[PDB]
Amino acid sequence: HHAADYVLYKDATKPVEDRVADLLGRMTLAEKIGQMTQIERLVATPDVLRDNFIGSLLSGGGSVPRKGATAKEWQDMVDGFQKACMSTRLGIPMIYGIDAVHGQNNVYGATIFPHNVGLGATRDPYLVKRIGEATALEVRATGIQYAFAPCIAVCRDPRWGRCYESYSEDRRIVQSMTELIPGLQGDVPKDFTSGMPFVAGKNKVAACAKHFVGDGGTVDGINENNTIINREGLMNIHMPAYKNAMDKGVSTVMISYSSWNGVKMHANQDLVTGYLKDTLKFKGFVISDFEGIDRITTPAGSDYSYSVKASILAGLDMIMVPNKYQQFISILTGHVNGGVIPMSRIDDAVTRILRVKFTMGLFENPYADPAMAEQLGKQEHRDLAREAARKSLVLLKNGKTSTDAPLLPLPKKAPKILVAGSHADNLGYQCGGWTIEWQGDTGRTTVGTTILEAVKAAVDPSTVVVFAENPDAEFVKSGGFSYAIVAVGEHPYTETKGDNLNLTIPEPGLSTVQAVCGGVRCATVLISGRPVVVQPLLAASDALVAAWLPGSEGQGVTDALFGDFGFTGRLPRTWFKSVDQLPMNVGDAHYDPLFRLGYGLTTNAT
Ligand SMILES: CO[C@@H]1O[C@H](CS[C@@H]2O[C@H](CO)[C@@H](O)[C@H](O)[C@H]2O)[C@@H](O)[C@H](O)[C@H]1O
Repeated sequence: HHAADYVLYKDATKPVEDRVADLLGRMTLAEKIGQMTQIERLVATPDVLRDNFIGSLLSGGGSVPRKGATAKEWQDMVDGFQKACMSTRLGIPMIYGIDAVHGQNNVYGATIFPHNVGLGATRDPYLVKRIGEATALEVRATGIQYAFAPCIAVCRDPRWGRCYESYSEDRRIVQSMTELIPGLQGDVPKDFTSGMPFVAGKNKVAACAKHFVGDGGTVDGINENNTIINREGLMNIHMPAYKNAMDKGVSTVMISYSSWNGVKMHANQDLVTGYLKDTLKFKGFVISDFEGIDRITTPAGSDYSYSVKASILAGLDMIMVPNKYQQFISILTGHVNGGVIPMSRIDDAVTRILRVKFTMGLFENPYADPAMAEQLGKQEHRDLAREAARKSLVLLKNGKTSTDAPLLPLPKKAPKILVAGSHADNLGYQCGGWTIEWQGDTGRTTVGTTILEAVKAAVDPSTVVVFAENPDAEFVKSGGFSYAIVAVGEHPYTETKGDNLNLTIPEPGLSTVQAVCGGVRCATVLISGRPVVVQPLLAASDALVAAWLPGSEGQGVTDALFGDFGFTGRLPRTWFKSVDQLPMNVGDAHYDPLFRLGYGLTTNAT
């Protein structure tokens, strides 16, 4: 189609399938294997990217150009890597991925949305689609084109350190919240074929349904462990939302560290190829988890040759190496040169990678848009996060007896009020894991509004607000307080660090609640990734709210405390009476909850 030096795959007007086929047919084996290779920015240089024809880069959790980097800094980093990739013989742009799982959460100044369990509590799939839209904008503000989200794990045991990354123990809720996908990627066209990848263009990102499959079903909630369940249960609980994701054009699927009945997912041809590819008709690319192939073996990494063989034959398309690229590339090249892995399997992997890249517009817009930088932390997106935080809150108690005056909503005008607790003025604690650092952090780690700041911003000018982190009982009783707001709960955690068999909050937390509530009427705000042992906290408190991990916009919490909006959240998980009950999910035969799934008290706006 005209010009003497015309190359079909570089023609934007051509159908994606024709561009993929035209490009594939030109590639060397080294070029093909390079597309299948994703490396950490920590090991990337221009020469590495060029010499090894690398297909993708990622930032893992906390992998940043520097602490406090601006949006432009991120764009410059990503474009530097892109220029190197575009300088190869074939000029195939890399795709850059990141965990933007509650906003663009590694980035300083990014809006931090509530974690998934609180989103589950909202029962509001359109809110979650809007959050996807806003997240895509803030990811593209940093030049990144690919988010490792949503986690559609169905967490069946809150002892799991990733339970907060699951919208619910009820697959139907998880299914509903697959609306994240068209928020991130754009809505699919009317004609769309389920399982095809889709991204609308340069203001959207590729998504990733993760972690396939049964990551939420592991024995005793042990992260990365074995999900012991028959096929019927895997298909009825852990699988459904993947089909919703196909329907919505999810571009990629990331495989789980976990096993299913003792078979590593990263080596499970029947499920990756037989089921996802051949039965759900997924036509995007399948990515490993981080050193996922290494972990096929015990010890991990003890037979990398086998790891490469087993994962690639199972049907994985792109390997998140992410550091030992030369070992990966060499081993895979050897397996193809030896006939162990057929060229058909390489060609399938590369077709799928390229299909996503061309579909998303990455050949047409391989570089960042400077005008998008101001999307980062944009006030409209904070307003959305504040809405989401407020909707996520579940009111568990609002009065010690049935005849007490309800404590919430609180008056904004009172002579003096107390705000207390470890979690009242700690932004990192309110955001939880996957915020700035992999495992989250403590203190003022980003731009946001703590619960204390929110209270000060809400109350009448005549209202004196006193903060005490851990006041003793005498301080409370002598203070002349009208009421207290006391916030306590879990410290930030992620993945195996958060696996927890006792589910009791750290001290001082209960002791602070008891000291405060013993002296003045109190509303307790519980910050957690999951249900935790809560009867002691309830017994002390006039009112108690499960605020989950609400993110950067602490005014969402005060919007409900002070009655600007009513409480509407409902539990998206069972609240257990004791951890000896676990696992215990809605619908089980022996179901004896403290609070059932769907529980939540309400208030009316004042
Ligand atoms: C301890 O090493 C750290 O692990 C984290 C999480 S592992 C894995 O990482 C993927 C890519 O970031 C996620 O999409 C996935 O959900 C995770 O299970 C990794 O992020 C750090 O880069 C690594 O240092």
